[PDB]
Amino acid sequence: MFNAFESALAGTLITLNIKRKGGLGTSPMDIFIFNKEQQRIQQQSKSKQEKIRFCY
Amino acid sequence: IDHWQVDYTHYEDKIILVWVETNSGLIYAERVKGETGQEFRVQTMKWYAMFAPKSLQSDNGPAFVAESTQLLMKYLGIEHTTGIPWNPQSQALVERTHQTLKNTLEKLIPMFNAFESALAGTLITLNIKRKGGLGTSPMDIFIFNKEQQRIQQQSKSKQEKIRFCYYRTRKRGHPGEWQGPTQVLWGGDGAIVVKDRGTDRYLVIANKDVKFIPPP
Amino acid sequence: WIENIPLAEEEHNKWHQDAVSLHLEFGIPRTAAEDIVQQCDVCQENKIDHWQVDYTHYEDKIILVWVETNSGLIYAERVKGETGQEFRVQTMKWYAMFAPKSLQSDNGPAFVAESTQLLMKYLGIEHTTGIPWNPQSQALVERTHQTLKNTLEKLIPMFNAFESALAGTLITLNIKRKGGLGTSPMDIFIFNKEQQRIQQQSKSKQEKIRFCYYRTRKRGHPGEWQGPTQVLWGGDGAIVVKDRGTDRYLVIANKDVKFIP
Amino acid sequence: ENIPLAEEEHNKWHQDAVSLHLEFGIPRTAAEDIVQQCDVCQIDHWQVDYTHYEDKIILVWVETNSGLIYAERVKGETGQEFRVQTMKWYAMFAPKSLQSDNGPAFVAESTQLLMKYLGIEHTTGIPWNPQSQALVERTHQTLKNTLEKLIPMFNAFESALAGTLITLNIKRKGGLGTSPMDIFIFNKEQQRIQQQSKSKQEKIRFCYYRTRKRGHPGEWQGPTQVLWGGDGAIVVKDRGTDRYLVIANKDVKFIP
Amino acid sequence: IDHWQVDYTHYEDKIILVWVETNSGLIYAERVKGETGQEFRVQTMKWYAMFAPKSLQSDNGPAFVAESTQLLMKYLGIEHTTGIPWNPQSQALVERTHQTLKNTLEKLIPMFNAFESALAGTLITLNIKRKGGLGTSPMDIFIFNKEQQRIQQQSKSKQEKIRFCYYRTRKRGHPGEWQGPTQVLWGGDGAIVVKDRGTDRYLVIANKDVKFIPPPK
Amino acid sequence: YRTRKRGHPGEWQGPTQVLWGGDGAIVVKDRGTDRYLVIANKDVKFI
DNA sequence: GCTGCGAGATCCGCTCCGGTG
DNA sequence: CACCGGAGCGGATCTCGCAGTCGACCACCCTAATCAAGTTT
DNA sequence: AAACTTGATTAGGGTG
DNA sequence: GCTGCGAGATCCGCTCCGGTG
Repeated sequence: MFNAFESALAGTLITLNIKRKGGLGTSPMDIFIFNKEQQRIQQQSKSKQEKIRFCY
Repeated sequence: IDHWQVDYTHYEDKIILVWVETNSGLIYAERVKGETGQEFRVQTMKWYAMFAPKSLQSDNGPAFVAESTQLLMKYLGIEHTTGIPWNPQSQALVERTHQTLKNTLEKLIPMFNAFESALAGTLITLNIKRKGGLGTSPMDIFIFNKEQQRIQQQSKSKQEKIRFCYYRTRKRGHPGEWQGPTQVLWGGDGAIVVKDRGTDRYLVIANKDVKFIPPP
Repeated sequence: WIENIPLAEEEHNKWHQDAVSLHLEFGIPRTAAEDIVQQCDVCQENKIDHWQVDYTHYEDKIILVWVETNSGLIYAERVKGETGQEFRVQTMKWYAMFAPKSLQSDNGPAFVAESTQLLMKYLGIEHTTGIPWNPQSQALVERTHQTLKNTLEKLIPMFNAFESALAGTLITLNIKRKGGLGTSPMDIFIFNKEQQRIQQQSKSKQEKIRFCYYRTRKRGHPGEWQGPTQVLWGGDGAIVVKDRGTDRYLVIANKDVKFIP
Repeated sequence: ENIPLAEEEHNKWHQDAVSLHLEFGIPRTAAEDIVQQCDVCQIDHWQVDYTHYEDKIILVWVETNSGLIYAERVKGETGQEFRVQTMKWYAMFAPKSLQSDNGPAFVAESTQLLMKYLGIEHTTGIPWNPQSQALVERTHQTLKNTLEKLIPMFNAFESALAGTLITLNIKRKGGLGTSPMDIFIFNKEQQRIQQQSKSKQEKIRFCYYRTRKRGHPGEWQGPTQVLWGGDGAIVVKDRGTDRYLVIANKDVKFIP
Repeated sequence: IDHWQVDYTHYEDKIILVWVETNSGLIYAERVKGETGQEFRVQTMKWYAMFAPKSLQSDNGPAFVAESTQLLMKYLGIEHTTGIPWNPQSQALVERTHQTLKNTLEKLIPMFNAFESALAGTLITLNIKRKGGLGTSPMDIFIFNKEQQRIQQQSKSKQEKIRFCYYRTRKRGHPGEWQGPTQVLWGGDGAIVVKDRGTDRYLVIANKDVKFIPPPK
Repeated sequence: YRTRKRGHPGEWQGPTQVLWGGDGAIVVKDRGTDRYLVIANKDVKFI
């Protein structure tokens, strides 16, 4: 479909990093990027204020 | 936090609109030509630009209970409580804040050509140079509180998600085929928690075997 | 944040950012970061609470526009004239609102008026008058005034009082207006000051200079004492010091320090 | 839905679709649709330039909004090289839209066609917008300045290129410790979410609508368009108020 | 304990390698042919035979800071601390050690044929015959310190319960927050013993700024 | 035992009880303040 | 008119017997 | 007297061999030995 | 008369 | 100082809707 093997490489790349979507109909790209949002330090660091108890 | 109170005060024939924060005790003041509604509309616009109020107390005086004042507190979106201020916890701080206000005005005003420079001086002394407890000043308390608000906000916004991975836990031996979807109860370093649906059983799950997901 | 600091200069000598990005990433005190930039020749080879104030005429109303150089946070108030003394009043009140460290401005009269400079001294501010040469700040400030007059032009019909609508643009731009993940320049500033506080309670011991002798360990084997050098950032159980050899901040546990009183 | 309440606010104060998204947590394509539709004020959106550094033709990409960037070193500014470049460029992203200028490889028909194969907005024209153009210039100047720092540190040029890229994309930060990458990731989050939640579902539909007075159903009103169909609700402009409204689907009659 | 300090000293063209125990005040010394690393390695092998060092101070001199001297300290598993001598706590002891030493040498060296005999004499006077307090010698203080460092003393402590505590710190009387919780390191009277997590420092806490934490039930 | 001020030695103090030994330093009561202290092993003389 | 099954080592569950407050 | 632990047996699970029997070639990274030229005693 | 020392360039072994 | 899960065809366990003695 392409002039370029490597544009076709782009095409495969595109598709499976995106266009392949499954389960809930989501790419990997969804999940990476989502998790980068969930990999955030600040909300992640903000939670320190919440109480600790110990326990036995 | 960001709960304030207004009172008009007269320091030597100069009307001074006295904004008083209830928790931090950080104060604001500006010289006033008259106690009319419209002038207070300008002052609480500028003030709402400088301070980011949630909420307010005051007396029932005309400017506050004035219609377009109230409408403007809604248009700016503040909770405005007019009424006979009844609260000793507030009115003690309001009263002493006025007392120390005219106290330190009477200190600094000789030192300054303009009086607004002087009252600005008093704002500096109380907001900033005044230090108590372990040595924090009011503006430090206030800035800390404003920050604490947004801390609550972001912390919520990550609480809101409730993500679910797929995992591979136990079942006979070694590593099984993928499992779940079950939500992230808790994040670890290199692991998390889940529930095991079949056994209803929470599990300590190393991220070696965890795939992370939006439930939707 | 002893550990972060050497590591942060180490990142910077590599990657050459703002002192900002290091402060924010590495969670250090920022003025160490600013020191790294000043101690990074490269970012000195290529070049908080710092402001610039420019009078601006909108509709024959002199508007004294303070522009914070980092956050993009801004103040302004209608001023009667460009007089020195009225500006002295405005910077006294405004210095009561903010905690400005430093300032830029042009050579216009009120700024170069002598008692204004004596007053910026009286409050302990670094005031720099000069033809502002920096596109970093001047793009921000030019853009600031364009957006200012444009948004005034939006808001002033909605309010009787032009002062109320001036407060309007202050509201929309410093509060309502945001960026990125929700950054209003106000909240940026609030962060800057709150993070200035916690260093600031460390700063009281820092402003007084200490020197120390210091050493490091190899497989735990302590090397000889090194220094005398300044005690750069006091930590809990340690400090920071610079290696005179590598030109690098370094953590030294208090056991491996002798403070020089 | 926050989207019509945000609209109620923008009709008052008239902020940036940036700050409407940010304030209200609405979509930015929603927020952009507001600012486009608000007569007072009347993403995935980029720009390219070629440029030479040390006789190295280097493709550029600069996002218009997060500001975040991509580039690649290039042999020549010709169409086909670029065509593969934008294949991959597209491939690293989910680009909606673009600006560029009228240059040949940009305006090139197979390349433009190729946008249409991608189904994407291409705009060539003398780029007029100082919003963009300053940022573009800052990018080039900052960038080659950062090369001038970094490239001696590298065996490879394009390694060093990756270095400058990292600096600007990532290691540099602004705001709260926001590199443009932080920004972009956040943008794509709620934008892909609104996009998936809204765009593919249904388009160009009208309805009759009512509002409840103490729960008492109003008359059936409109016909007007369904602007954003929600989960259990929609978004509609009441024509008289010039204001958008959340309407529950039970108070909707969808006009086929 | 077993924290020692060395300084070479010349007494009448005789190098004397003077070991100084930083607590008991006990010493070892010997006439030395040279300040060389190698001779010192031999001296500290003999001395590690006559004593059981954990740890050491000395100056930065060539013998000490020498590589194989350091490797010898580690070969014996001793903590070797080299430095610009900066302490008046121990350098008081070492200063009056060498002053008193040369004093006593100057007393005894006529009384014996050999300077090694008389030097040993000085060691006898100052380690053994020198007595203080209730009449304890510094050598007695050393043996006592060594005798009390026993791991059967570790055993009893291992047998015991531990209880835990929150704690806070007063600044100008302004109490800090409750912290930790932490072990009670030791029960005191009106206080206890704990460590700071943050500064990694043994601290005393007044029992009011202690909250004794309840055990399980 | 004895204490430091800017590193500079105080005089020897006590005798006071040997109460809790730690690693590198111990516990005594300050009889002066009726409060316990901690003293580097090099800063102690046991009896 | 032709088609993948069995051997090796783990892992969990069920049954019988014994110990604990 | 119910719950838990130890030893033995049964059911379930993951990987690989029988498909003949195994070895050359290209390219990159890491480790090691010798000639021409230059020093001394 | 003897020795001792250094820069490049080829022989083996482990990964695609 | 490290670990076989993933793409590709088939099929049973269920529900929602329609027809009718």
